[PDB]
Amino acid sequence: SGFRKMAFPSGKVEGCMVQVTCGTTTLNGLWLDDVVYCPRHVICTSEDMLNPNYEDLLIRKSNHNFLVQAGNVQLRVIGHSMQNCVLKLKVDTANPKTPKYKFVRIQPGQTFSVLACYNGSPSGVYQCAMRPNFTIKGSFLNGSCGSVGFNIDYDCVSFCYMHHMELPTGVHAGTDLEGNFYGPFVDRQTAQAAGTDTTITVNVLAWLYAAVINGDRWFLNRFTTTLNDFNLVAMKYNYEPLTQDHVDILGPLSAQTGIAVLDMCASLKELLQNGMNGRTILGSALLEDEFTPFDVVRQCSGVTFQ
Amino acid sequence: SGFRKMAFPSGKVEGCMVQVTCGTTTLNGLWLDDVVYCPRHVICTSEDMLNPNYEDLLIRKSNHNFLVQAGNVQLRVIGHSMQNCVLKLKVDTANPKTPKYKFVRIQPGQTFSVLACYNGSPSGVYQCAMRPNFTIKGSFLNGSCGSVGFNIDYDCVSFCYMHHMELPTGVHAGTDLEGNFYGPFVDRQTAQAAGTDTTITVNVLAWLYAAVINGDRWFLNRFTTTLNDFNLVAMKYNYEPLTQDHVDILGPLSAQTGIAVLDMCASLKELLQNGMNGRTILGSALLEDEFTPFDVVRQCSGVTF
Ligand SMILES: [Cl-]
Ligand code: NA
Repeated sequence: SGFRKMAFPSGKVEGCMVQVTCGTTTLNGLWLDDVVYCPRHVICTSEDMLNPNYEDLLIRKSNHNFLVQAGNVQLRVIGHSMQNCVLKLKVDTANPKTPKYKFVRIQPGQTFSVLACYNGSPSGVYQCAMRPNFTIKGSFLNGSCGSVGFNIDYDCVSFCYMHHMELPTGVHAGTDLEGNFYGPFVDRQTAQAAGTDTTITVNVLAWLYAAVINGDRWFLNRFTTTLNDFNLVAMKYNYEPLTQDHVDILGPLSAQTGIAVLDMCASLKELLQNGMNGRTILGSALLEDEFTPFDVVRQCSGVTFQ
Repeated sequence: SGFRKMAFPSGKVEGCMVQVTCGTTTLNGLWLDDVVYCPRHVICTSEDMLNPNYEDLLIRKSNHNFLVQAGNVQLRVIGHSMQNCVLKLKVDTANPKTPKYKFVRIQPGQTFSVLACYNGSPSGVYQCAMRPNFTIKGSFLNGSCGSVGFNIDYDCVSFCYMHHMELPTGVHAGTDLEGNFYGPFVDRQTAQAAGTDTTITVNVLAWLYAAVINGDRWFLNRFTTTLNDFNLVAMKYNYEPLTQDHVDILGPLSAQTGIAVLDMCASLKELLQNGMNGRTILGSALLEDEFTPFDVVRQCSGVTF
């Protein structure tokens, strides 16, 4: 029993974190096999921030202009290249702590663990979600660039996010490990702003199913809804549309609890209309949207508390 | 910027988790130096659990009755003894991944990271607080016993919790690593229950400071109060008393933000008496009490390990 924002154990990623310095700029890199990945903006200087020409900045660098430090050991850079917004530094040593890993680009609504690091050293681990507006609501200070997000289903680390910058509203933007930004953002200090965010409806429904699994039914009702009527209502509360794909993926939780997906949709409709009337759900007075259906199955019992 | 419920990096502890099996029971153990620590109830049958004599149950076990597995390697047990509610299995090999560590007993209101494990394999990490009623609001399924809680300071892991049981309300009870329970709980199947809990006032104040640091200021006001007056309000709302030591500990946050502690207490008083009026603080509609002052300073300043 219980239900917490649960991250993956971070050790497999901790063993890959290094410090990368170019000029006066230091940030974090990810050392996998004989390659260190980091944000390409490590090669910018103060004037370069608004309209950097990264190709022109990079051609002026030699391998020895990049200082890579793994704990107390300096790694020797023997090649470099840029892929989209990431720099790849080839080093002369394969990381002996490289886990089984892959790179995955995620979709809005997906969650992942973040290992926030400074100067190549881990500070802490927490769970995030890719928001519908392609930002994440992280906790990042100056020097956290190059920190990564990941999942570890089944002993293989899937790296899905590298941190690049903070937007004016205090939320965060970054890339996949191929260097492609999530959302419309660019690694320039020109004015950029997150779009209006919305609530991840499929995740709220998953969390309501988690609440039922853990023993609470107070928010259910005798009603149902069509999918289209549900979406017409939910969008009036700035909820994302629920698709048939979302209905399908909720099937297993629906089967475990005996509550049809569209019947849970009717419960959510009523919660948006009424509030909680001084109650909580899984320790929250708000509707939580950063647990996916997969996360709920990962964390909750397979036996409903009836 | 941003403020998240953040756990310590768990790598130093992951390398210490093993699987312990005795009879039909499998749970988790902590392998440090040449000793594996786990809950003593591993030796019980369900019949024994009704009313166990652990002294007598342990004399009848041999070393080979304990099957200890570190990944895919069996560790050979060469001795066994009990310390309070923890079993100590001496093994023939010192864990080469043993970090610098200490065993510490924490106080209610203090927070720590839990590494939830099953079959000796780390599964997840989250942050908890020792509640005033000496339970923790964990997330644990069958097989999680022996999972541990810890804090880190630079390179030293301070182990403070080992998981033993779930109570009927779905909260959790366990021991320090010397086998002393937190709270009035016992490792037997008898009627047990969480007591009425209270809210950790000093932590709520810390989180209000975190909110101010992150730009959430709507709850600030021109008023102040006294410790005596505020504590009469705390008692009414089932909040823990605020002591002068708590005020002293929050001093750094008061200086940084320009809001004295008793000034923030006036804000908390108003929130208790009036609610949030539909607003939120750091994305919460409840007053969060599982961040300590240290946690706020650490996260807002970027300390590493
Ligand atoms: Cl995805
Ligand atoms: Na005030």
